[PDB]
Amino acid sequence: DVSFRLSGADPSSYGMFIKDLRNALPHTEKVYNIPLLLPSVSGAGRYLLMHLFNYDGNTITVAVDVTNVYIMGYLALTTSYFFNEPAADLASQYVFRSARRKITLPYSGNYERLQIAAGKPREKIPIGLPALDTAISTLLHYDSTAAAGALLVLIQTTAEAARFKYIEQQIQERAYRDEVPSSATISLENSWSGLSKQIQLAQGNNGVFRTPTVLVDSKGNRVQITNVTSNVVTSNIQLLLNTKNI
Ligand SMILES: *[C@@H]1O[C@H](CO)[C@@H](O)[C@H](O)[C@H]1NC(C)=O
Repeated sequence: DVSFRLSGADPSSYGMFIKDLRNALPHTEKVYNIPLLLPSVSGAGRYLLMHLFNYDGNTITVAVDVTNVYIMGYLALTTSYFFNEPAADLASQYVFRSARRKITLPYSGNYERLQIAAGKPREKIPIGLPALDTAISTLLHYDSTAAAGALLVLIQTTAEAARFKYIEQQIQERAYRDEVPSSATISLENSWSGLSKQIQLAQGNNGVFRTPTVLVDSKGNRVQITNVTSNVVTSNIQLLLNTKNI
């Protein structure tokens, strides 16, 4: 398990949490020196538990699939909550069995569906450590509409920060003031699977991508990533989705 406490949190302690998150995901290979996540994992070892504590010391426990860093569900007090998707129903066979009831949320976990449920795109939702503290608090008491927005915050501040150093830095910039994500942030999120694929295809292609990846950069301009000499590859992405899962 890994843990993060918002009480007394600062950029450093958040850094230590994102480091622990990355370190808790198993891999046997690196590709261009980036951890390659496993194709699969059977049983309860598929899932990592993150204990998150809000400023007042109340906690939720979040279950994460270690093969793709997807949030499956969470436990808050004696109630479990899982996305409405087959992967989360499967996870419910292994985690939080001890819950007194199990609620299935009325959406799946994908960005599109969560934004519909929340009533807004994540271009308009501020993130940062204060937003994370709010999200933990929202998730303590069921309200599905409010939960959608909180899960957009939670996903971005945990999983997406684990995947990209740039996003981790963005959250560290927002330790004491929330701000909506940069377009660069949105772009990376949206490209994780594509990048993960093209970095893997690059291995027998002289480090050259088969298909370019289009990103928005830190200045707002759209750019093409064509090979592993790009900073995105050398100095940003921290985890690769296995092509077996793409
Ligand atoms: C590889 O990527 C860099 C940008 O990081 C670019 O300058 C270079 O032209 C690219 N080369 C090929 C062969 O795709």
